[PDB]
Amino acid sequence: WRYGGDPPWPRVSPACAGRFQSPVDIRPQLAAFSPALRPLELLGFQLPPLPELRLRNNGHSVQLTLPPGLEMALGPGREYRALQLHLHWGAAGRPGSEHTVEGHRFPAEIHVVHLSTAFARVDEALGRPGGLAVLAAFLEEGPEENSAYEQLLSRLEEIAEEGSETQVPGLDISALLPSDFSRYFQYEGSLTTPPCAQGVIWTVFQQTVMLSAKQLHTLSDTLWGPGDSRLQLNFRATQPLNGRVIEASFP
Amino acid sequence: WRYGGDPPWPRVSPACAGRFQSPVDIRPQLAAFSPALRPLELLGFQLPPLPELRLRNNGHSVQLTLPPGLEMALGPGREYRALQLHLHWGAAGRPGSEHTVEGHRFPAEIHVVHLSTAFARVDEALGRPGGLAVLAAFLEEGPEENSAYEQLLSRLEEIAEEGSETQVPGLDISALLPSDFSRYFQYEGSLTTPPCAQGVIWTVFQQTVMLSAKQLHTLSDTLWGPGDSRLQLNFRATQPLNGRVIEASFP
Ligand SMILES: COC(=O)c1cc(S(N)(=O)=O)c(SC2CCCCC2)cc1Cl
Ligand SMILES: COC(=O)c1cc(S(N)(=O)=O)c(SC2CCCCC2)cc1Cl
Ligand SMILES: [Zn+2]
Ligand SMILES: [Zn+2]
Repeated sequence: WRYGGDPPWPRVSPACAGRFQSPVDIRPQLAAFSPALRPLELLGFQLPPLPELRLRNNGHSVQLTLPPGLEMALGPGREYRALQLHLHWGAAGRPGSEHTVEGHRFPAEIHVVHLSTAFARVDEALGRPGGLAVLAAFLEEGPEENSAYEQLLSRLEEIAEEGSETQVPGLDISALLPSDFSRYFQYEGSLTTPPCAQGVIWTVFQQTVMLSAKQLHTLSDTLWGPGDSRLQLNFRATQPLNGRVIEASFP
Repeated sequence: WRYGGDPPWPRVSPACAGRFQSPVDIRPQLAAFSPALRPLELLGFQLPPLPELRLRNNGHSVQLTLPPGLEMALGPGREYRALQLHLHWGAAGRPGSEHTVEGHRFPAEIHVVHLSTAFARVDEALGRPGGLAVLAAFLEEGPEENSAYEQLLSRLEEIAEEGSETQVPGLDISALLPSDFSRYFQYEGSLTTPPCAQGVIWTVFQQTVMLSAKQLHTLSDTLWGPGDSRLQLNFRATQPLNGRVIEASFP
């Protein structure tokens, strides 16, 4: 499968034609305040430099494979383990976040994909309720260089080639996310890539993460994709809520 | 395992010492109002008189096998098929509901047990989040004979003996349930019988169903359990929430 160009995605996976797909346009006015939604809890995210992690240009994103041991709770009894993180970005003067807020697209978005601790394998969790959970944060232009992000953005040149990978030192994975783990939107949707399986819990942080203009440019301008062509605008079109209600952890 | 003795239930099934067990004490003023909680949808529950349904004294409860085609939705895309229903009750002048409200135990309780349609088999769904969903209603004493419950209660005498069973005409299963499908409590817990699997979504109707005194006496007084003892007080003690917030569909 390619971005914005054949193949139909439903030719690749019927699930890409489901009624309850991601990403979505978040309208904070229409979100349901749900006080049951407690602050997210992360254990094991502060990684030592060794062992190193695989950072890959899979020709769709830059993917960082996460080691065993990264535990994430959405709340009492809702336990997950981190598998990987990847990013969605645009191009020079074109934003590329997947989620939008009242129609506004942010420059980029980080996703940390997690597997429910009721499942041994991703293939058993796909399409099952709460089988996968994604933590998503918007990236916005800031005045300072983000030094958490610099550790990965500095390695992109090594993996410019489509299908290329490198080993990078472990780092504080939680430092790539906002500091506010209490304020977020939550909804049930899908993977935004084939196979677009449903039953995914999306948590979208209200607080954004700041990258320098230079970092956003390194993200959007270094990697190559399928087809002597730049890896850019790697986001799926907004999908209708189709009657789903987005919950907010805050009034 | 019998009810009200040994073997301690952990010594039958370590799962019963899980951290997120059922039933629980509902305290409506600590419940979180969650406007995302939509009215329950129950299609296919109005059964014709044939085929007949298996009704069973299994020594723990009376259990009605439900046919295929009873479809239930907790939310958009979040669908279930009914498997069976059974009851929990007390004895002469003693209540036997499983769930309590502010400490109050009701005369009896009906459980309608469903399988998520993301799972082909019950055994795949046990322990998976949202794999099983139970609809629970409290049975309270009313002036009138409940004609929906009379179809089952009139048949208890035929199956009075542990392990005996009978065939009963199709009935409207939805007629055993309260009037307002928009008003309920919901939390995630467990089976209240071994193997005490967690990941069960419990939906407890705010409104109660009314049975006559005669009918409740028939329920608690007709059936024989393990050994030569009466099948009575077939409810599990209430369990700690351990941080779980009970949600409410109504303010
Ligand atoms: C540009 O989009 C992506 O490259 C991408 C985006 C996602 S997402 N946005 O989280 O759905 C996943 S997640 C999924 C892929 C299939 C197997 C489990 C992990 C994997 C990937 Cl590879
Ligand atoms: C007195 O309790 C019961 O008789 C009972 C109570 C339940 S409950 N309250 O729904 O957990 C189930 S459900 C379950 C048991 C075996 C696995 C699938 C269905 C089955 C039964 Cl048989
Ligand atoms: Zn993604
Ligand atoms: Zn039960």
